[PDB]
Amino acid sequence: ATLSEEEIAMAVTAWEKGLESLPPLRPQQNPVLPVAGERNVLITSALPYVNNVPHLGNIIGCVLSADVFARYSRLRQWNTLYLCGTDEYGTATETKALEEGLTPQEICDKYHIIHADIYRWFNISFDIFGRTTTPQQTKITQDIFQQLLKRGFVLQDTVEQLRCEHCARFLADRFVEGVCPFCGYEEARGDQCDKCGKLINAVELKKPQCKVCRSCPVVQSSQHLFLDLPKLEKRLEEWLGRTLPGSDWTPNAQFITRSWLRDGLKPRCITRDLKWGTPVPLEGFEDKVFYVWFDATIGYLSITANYTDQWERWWKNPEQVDLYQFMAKDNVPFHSLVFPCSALGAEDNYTLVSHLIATEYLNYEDGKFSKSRGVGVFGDMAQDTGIPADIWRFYLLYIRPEGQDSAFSWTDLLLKNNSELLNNLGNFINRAGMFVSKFFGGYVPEMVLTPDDQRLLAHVTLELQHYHQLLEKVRIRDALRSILTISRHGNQYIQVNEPWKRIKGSEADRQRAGTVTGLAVNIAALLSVMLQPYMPTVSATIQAQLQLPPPACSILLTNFLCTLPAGHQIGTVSPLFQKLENDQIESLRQRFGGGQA
Ligand SMILES: [Zn+2]
Ligand SMILES: [Zn+2]
Repeated sequence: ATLSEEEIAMAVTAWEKGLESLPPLRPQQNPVLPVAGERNVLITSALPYVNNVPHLGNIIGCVLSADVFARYSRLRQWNTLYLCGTDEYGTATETKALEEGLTPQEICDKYHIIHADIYRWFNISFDIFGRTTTPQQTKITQDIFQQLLKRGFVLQDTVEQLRCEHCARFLADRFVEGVCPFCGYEEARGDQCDKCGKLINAVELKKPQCKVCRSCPVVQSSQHLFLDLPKLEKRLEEWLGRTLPGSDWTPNAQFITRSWLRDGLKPRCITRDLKWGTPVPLEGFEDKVFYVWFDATIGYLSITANYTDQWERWWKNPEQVDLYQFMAKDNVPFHSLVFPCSALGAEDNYTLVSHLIATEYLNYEDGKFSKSRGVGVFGDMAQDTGIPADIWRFYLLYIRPEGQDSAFSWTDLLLKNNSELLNNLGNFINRAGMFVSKFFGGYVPEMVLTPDDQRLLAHVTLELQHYHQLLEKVRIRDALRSILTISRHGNQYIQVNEPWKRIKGSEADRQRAGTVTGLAVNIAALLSVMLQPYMPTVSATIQAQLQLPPPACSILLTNFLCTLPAGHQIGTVSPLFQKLENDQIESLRQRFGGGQA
């Protein structure tokens, strides 16, 4: 395409300015804390439930999406804190621990390691990967509760529940049978009678029976606490009306939030009759814990608290901190309604989310991931495929479900690997490094820019600015395509100039070959940095092959610079990517298809 004279002029000028356009990068901090006058970016990924092995769908929607923005944020020299951790409390944990013959603490410890190992293999750059089963979780949850309680946002009511005294617990509708009080059907459930269709309350059943021990449950009244959401609806919508417009909340999250408010919020129970949970500091609640519906989102705070006692500088500092929250759309109500209401009702100057990033679902082939049916790739099986992490990262991010659902496809993975990585991105960077190493003893040639060279340079800068424009608004999927667009321009540039041929010609031809070569390898250097949020290992590999200086590796400016000036010596080059074969892929497809085992 055609650009203005000034656009080209500005691009060339910035490019020639070279390495000292780079600011002397600040030394890393631990713990990372907000700096006044600078941008401070707080990033959370939704806390995965601990006792389920995560699959690719879980990873792309949360930890991997958050990782890309986190890495980009650091390249922009923003003070970045990316945190996550395992969600561990609840009835599900008690049930699963029983099935595995372990204590709740035991099975949680076991599966936390599994999560941590999986995310470590996928190279997720957490600043903290924590847990919700800590004393700080208890302290911070109880504090927020007290603040809400003393401001009249907590209700207390009695609820009639069936209780199996033999099993010593309150029964869910699932585990209750009885006679229908409407038609006399003898096998009615606690939730509904399948004979007459009537939706009932389990407490209304005649001759109720526990499905487990077959004894007779009794109706007992138990005390529960409720969060008074209707009273908080006003201050919540004030905040939303103030922060939603002009934000980068994903459209699906915005619709979901508004749709809940249209129906009107109701008081929600925040207590449960469990043992495994955060204790409630109130009289008569010694055998009750906080419902994970309420305190799971507080986990973000306690995880940060275990990281630094200065955690309030992040989570109680809205004027300084921009919070990004990544999740799948199911988690949206807890992040757009529940915690904001709790925080706003606490009146403790809490940092609320500025940009809620919610994805749609990643499906597997023509259906769902399923552990029970053995369908789909789960996080712990990825390592065993012979396909490295960055390849998984590339494909998942290439098909990241942003506007609509996406589907993992083995055929598509092979096709996009061979076409975009091998025949495009890899083919450019391989040739750029090869030409330097083969024709110039590993030294970057002198670059004498022709008008055509200046055009390409300017095109690269404009696409780079497009890349920034997108990722600034968390347009992950499209920013990856900007990278591939640059390498596409680069391949076209190399192919039309044929430097590997001209190098065998006149001294004029040889100078052209040198210019093309040096310019190409500088584009290769830029790509390595742009690629870092997406494929961190490949990024490091390229930078090692080109011996790109560390300050150039850790910052991405909005202009295309000459990071590899003439005379710079590169290392030893080697093909970046391996092709994927039909035999290899069909074997993997059959393995995770469900037709086996
Ligand atoms: Zn009935
Ligand atoms: Zn029972």
